[PDB]
Amino acid sequence: PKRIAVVAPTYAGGLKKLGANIVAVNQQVDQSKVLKDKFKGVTKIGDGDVEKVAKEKPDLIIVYSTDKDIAAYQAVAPTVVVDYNKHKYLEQQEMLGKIVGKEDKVKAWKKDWEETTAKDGKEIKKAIGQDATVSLFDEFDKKLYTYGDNWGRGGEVLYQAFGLKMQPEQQKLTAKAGWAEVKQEEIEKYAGDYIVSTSEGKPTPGYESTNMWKNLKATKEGHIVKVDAGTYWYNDPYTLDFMRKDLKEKLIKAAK
Ligand SMILES: [Zn+2]
Ligand SMILES: [Zn+2]
Ligand SMILES: [Zn+2]
Ligand SMILES: [Zn+2]
Ligand SMILES: [Zn+2]
Ligand SMILES: [Zn+2]
Ligand SMILES: [Zn+2]
Ligand SMILES: [Zn+2]
Ligand SMILES: [Zn+2]
Ligand SMILES: [Zn+2]
Ligand SMILES: [Zn+2]
Ligand SMILES: [Zn+2]
Ligand SMILES: [Zn+2]
Ligand SMILES: [Zn+2]
Repeated sequence: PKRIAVVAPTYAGGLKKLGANIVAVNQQVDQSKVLKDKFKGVTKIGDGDVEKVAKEKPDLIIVYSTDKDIAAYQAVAPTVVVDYNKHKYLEQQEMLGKIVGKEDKVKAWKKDWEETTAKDGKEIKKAIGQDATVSLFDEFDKKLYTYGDNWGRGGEVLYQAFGLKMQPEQQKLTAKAGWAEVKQEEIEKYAGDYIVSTSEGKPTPGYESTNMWKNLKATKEGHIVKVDAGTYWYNDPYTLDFMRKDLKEKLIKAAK
């Protein structure tokens, strides 16, 4: 029952899934309608909350490689420092399987996940077309963002699992960093056949009100797929299975 403090929110759902003794978890899991329920009764910390982490007495601390309080956590407990960029969503769960020694439980999760989504992918393409493209549009702080195949927002399900085709210019732009800000008037340039927009529940965003948005072919064909932003930030086994179910139905229904 080794006590883990998960400061980096990327790896919270993957450890919970494997049954880790998470005694502390990043506050930001509360934004996910999948993960909030999984972590009720678990202490919420934010960045800088070293004593909040310390007080729950962790045997292990998990932080990002860009976390500034690493030396502070090193004084509290053994700190596993994780470079996000180093592993993709499946390899990332393999790593968490090592942390808790459930490496064989992950190999079975991976196999079933890959089987189901590949088979899902053949089905999705049957409705929308083999080379039908999907775009990612995400607003935060009134800025517009798009992503590669491994930066949340459904990308790892859409492009890796399902094998759907990524919008040609979105792929070029995000090939470098995995993410990129989009000029609200170059939005037509990155729009694809289908659009995943993280504006579910959100008041009609600035980019969903422009006349260029109303004139996109995806909008015209009713191919806008709206999803909750906070829920779609993640790429954990809990989130993955939800997005799998959610994206499949919303895309197929969009296909008339
Ligand atoms: Zn806090
Ligand atoms: Zn202990
Ligand atoms: Zn951190
Ligand atoms: Zn790693
Ligand atoms: Zn790196
Ligand atoms: Zn592997
Ligand atoms: Zn192992
Ligand atoms: Zn089926
Ligand atoms: Zn083709
Ligand atoms: Zn906003
Ligand atoms: Zn601001
Ligand atoms: Zn890819
Ligand atoms: Zn079309
Ligand atoms: Zn939703």
